[PDB]
Amino acid sequence: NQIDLNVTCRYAGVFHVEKNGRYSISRTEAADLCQAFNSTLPTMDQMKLALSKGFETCRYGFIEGNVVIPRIHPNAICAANHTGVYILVTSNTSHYDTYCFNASAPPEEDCTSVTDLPNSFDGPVTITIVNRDGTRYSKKGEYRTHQEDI
Ligand SMILES: NCCCN1CCc2ccccc2C1
Repeated sequence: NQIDLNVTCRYAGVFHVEKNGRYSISRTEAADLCQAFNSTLPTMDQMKLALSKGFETCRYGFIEGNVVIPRIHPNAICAANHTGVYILVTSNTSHYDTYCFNASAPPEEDCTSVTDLPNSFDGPVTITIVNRDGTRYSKKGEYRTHQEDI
């Protein structure tokens, strides 16, 4: 009963979260996950500012209203060489990664580690925050509030 949450640097408060290293988060679970980080799904404007500060990924994730990939450098296999906040238009499927926005983060690039899930609630899941440098913080808890997600 274990969940790995892979987290990135924050850029103007925005970061990327991947559950168990594969696209596996519903829109409802994404909201709950950011909430556990005392964060919200970013708005498009928040994501655009994060991009301008140096945020890019190669993964689809939820923001408020859309599923996107922020791109700085054109790469053929990441949003098909697009740059900017690339918006997913056509897909059959409902599960992706998520982005989250923490208003308390630093204004620009913050590539320090994440060492807590400050707003998770009581629960039986071993939840592990995994940073890109491999540093880990684990706690027993839960964040999912929708039955269909568990
Ligand atoms: N599915 C591709 C995953 C790529 N990510 C990139 C971001 C990241 C952050 C923390 C731990 C692992 C990882 C691996």
